[PDB]
Amino acid sequence: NQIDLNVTCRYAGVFHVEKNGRYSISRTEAADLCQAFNSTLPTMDQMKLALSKGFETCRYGFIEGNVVIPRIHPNAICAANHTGVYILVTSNTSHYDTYCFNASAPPEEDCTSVTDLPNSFDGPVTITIVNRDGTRYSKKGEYRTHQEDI
Ligand SMILES: CC(C)NC(=O)N(C)[C@@H]1CCS(=O)(=O)C1
Repeated sequence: NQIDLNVTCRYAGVFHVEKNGRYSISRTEAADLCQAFNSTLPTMDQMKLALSKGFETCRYGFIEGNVVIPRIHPNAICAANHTGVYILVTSNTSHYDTYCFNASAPPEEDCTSVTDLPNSFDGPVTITIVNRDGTRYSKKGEYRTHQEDI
């Protein structure tokens, strides 16, 4: 019973979380997952400020109200070569990665590693935070409050 959560640098408190190395998070699960990091789904304004500080990914993820990819450098295989906060318009499917926003993080680029999952609750799952540099933090718990996400 294990879940891997790959996380990034934070930019103005905004970071990306990928579950189990594939697009696998529902919108309800995303809100619960950010809550386990004492975080919330970013607003569009918070994501645009993060982009301006250097944030970009090549993966779709939830924010409040939309599914997006922040892009700085045009790349043909990331958001169809667009720059800015690219918004997903048409998709058949419901599961993506997520973005989270931690208001207590540093104001600009914070590329230190994540070493805690502070607000997870008691549960049976081994949850492992995987940083881009490979460093890991694991703890037994749960963060999903909706049965359909388990
Ligand atoms: C170039 C990017 C996609 N590579 C990347 O993120 N990785 C190789 C991951 C670092 C930690 S891991 O989760 O074990 C695999």
